[PDB]
Amino acid sequence: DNNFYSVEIGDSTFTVLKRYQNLKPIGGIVCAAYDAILERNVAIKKLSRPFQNQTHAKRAYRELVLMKCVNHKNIIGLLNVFTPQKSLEEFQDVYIVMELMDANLCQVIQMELDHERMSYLLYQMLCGIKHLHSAGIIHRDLKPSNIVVKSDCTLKILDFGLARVTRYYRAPEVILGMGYKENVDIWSVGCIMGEMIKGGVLFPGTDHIDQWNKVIEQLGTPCPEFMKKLQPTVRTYVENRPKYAGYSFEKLFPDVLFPADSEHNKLKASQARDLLSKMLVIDASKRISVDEALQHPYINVWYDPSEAEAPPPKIPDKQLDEREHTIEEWKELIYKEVMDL
Ligand SMILES: Cc1cc(NC(=O)c2cccc(NC(=O)CCCN(C)C)c2)ccc1Nc1nccc(-c2cccnc2)n1
Repeated sequence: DNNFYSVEIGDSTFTVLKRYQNLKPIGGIVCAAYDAILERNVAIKKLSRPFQNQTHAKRAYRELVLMKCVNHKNIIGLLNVFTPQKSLEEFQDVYIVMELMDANLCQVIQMELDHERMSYLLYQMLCGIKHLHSAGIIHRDLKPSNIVVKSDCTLKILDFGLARVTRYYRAPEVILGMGYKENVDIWSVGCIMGEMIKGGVLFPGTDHIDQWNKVIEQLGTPCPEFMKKLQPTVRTYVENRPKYAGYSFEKLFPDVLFPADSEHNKLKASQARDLLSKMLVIDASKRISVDEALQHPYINVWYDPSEAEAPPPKIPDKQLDEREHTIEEWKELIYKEVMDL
């Protein structure tokens, strides 16, 4: 109706409330817009027919519910949700309006970051992860493309991760289809931290096979104890791989990558390499926890003991049960969530 207008963005038609002006593409398809009612710049993400299949529906429903009930400084905040369509029968598209950030982490990694900026970004990432974990959300797919930053280096996680290709940041547990726990997300933090330091992707696998080879080449063949945690067919392949010693963390992250002009910087190089050695651990049973990572002397300098801890998200009733639905049930669930019914 007259409340909405249409603008062409890439291959997509954006039909948005008239409050949202001067849509520009960034990086669903996502636009920056000026919200004339808030008088602030916003991001608008279009979900096209999210109910059309159960996989898209589950992810879209979960994203709507979680972005609404989650309220944390390091998780992207919901401003608005709308559909241009007037009824359940005509319902097609969902628009999620969120806080506009300046860049994704991929852009920030290409800058010549010091210990101050790196440790501050990693502290915020770990804070965001700790909050998701407290809500029973284990992400499993954290990467530079789903973390955003403002020019003052404030950081926010964009989405809530996997149900239940760029695979550079996926933990061995994810790569090899293993059991996982909360510290699956520590691997991603380690990959990003290492990349910030080295200026290149740590494990740049071209496919699933190459991804595993890049990890074991750098870090070494994992212990026999780890091999017993694999599915039989996966265990055979992994054990059949050539043996690798890997490299010491001093050889993975040499001193020349860090400033060495003071005791402070010499200490920060040591602390950075120590935390890396504890996060980039193939065997999750020997890998640092998020709590331990936050308490690490590289990271804990950013902890303010006066800051009120955000309580766990109150996910209404159990509308995030892990139950499957028909396409028609998903459509009505998503529509109700958009309309507030
Ligand atoms: C304004 C803005 C700009 C961008 N810029 C880019 O995407 C960009 C620009 C240049 C180069 C690149 N390179 C790469 O990534 C390549 C990295 C390769 N390595 C992994 C090896 C990315 C990102 C987000 C925002 N702001 C914003 N705010 C709120 C929500 C959302 C949003 C976004 C996406 C989804 N949902 C919400 N975005």
